[PDB]
Amino acid sequence: AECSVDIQGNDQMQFNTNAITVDKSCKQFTVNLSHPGNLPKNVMGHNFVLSTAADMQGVVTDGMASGLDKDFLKPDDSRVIAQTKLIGSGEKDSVTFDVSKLKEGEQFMFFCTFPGHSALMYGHLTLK
Ligand SMILES: [Cu+2]
Repeated sequence: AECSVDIQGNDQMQFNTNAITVDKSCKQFTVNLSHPGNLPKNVMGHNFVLSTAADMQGVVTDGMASGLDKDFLKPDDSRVIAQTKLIGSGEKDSVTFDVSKLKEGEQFMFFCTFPGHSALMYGHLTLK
């Protein structure tokens, strides 16, 4: 766990954390998502989605439009820096992405795009 983090989305519509810190010195970064709840993907599905803070509202809105079968994410959305699959209870999914896509002057935000969830399920990711 030098260039990774483990993150859980649960039945209470929260991520375990609201802040991720990525070490400047990292080549790649991995986010390992799991769902320690009991609810299935339709009731309480979570993904881990990374964009700039300005792109977050568009990513969420177009995601909802996109529907459950597409993991509530617009296909091929260039705003998304990193994404997992949408997961339900007992599932897990990781994503690895290049630190270079963390462009030097940006503010970054992570969030779930399952409808409604981003009200609580969001945080900041900072390259440090
Ligand atoms: Cu969620």
